[PDB]
Amino acid sequence: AFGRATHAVVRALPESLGQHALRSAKGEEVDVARAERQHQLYVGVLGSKLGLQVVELPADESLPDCVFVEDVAVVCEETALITRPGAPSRRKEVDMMKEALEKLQLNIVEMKDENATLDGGDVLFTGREFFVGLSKRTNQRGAEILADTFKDYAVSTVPVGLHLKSFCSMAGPNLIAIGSSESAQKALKIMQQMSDHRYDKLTVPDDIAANCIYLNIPNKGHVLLHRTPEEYPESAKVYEKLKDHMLIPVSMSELEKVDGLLTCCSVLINK
Ligand SMILES: */O=C(\[N])[N][C][C][C][C]([N])C([O])=O
Repeated sequence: AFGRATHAVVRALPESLGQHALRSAKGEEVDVARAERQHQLYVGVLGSKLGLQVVELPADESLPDCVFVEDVAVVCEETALITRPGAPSRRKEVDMMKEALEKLQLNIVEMKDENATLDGGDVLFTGREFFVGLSKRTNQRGAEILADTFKDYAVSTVPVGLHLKSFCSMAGPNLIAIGSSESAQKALKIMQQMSDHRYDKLTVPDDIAANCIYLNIPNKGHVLLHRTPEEYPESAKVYEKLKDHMLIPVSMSELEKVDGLLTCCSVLINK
């Protein structure tokens, strides 16, 4: 039953995020207080509103990017792959996630291979298979350690934004939310070519807005957190057509300046 979760692991953002977090382009100053309000609302949604049991990890001032828990672990059924992030300075974020995932009683596999890198952001799990983006953060070797870790599922690579999921994510069972850029469309074509199964697409005009969180929640049904009309009015109009989904608009305008999107800030676990 695709999209079932019971627990979410999140991590508070440090003050140092505003000045020190990595970012692909020069942009507006981060309002850290607003980032913090935004992250608290996102956590309220997962935990309070949807009834996930949320594990809130503490902020660490020396890891400015520690809010982006998605990059440090990939979880599938009862197994957590603790990644080796492509940004060397992010590698230490791994320790606290490992301990949290142990306490959730997952089987833990650690990427230790000094020649392997992988960000969880480069990883798209469709319910049937994995697509893994080969980017500046995720290499071949990292993708192979992922394949060797989740033996029950097919894994395929796609050349890559920062990550594969900078422009796609699952919006439902068999439904790939996808951006409209040359990049997003070239990647999707490769993904579609490499798999026998036929996925449906939800094409949005804003690549960044194709990053959403889908959940299947008992007594709720299909649930989708997506970017707001205020941030991306033309993409929100697309999500609005999902009449069988509970649609929840979530802002991430602040974290967006350091390249974070909706999926970057939780690890969703079914237990
Ligand atoms: O979107 C995901 N999964 N991660 C965003 C990480 C952004 C961060 N500033 C970095 O690693 O550069």
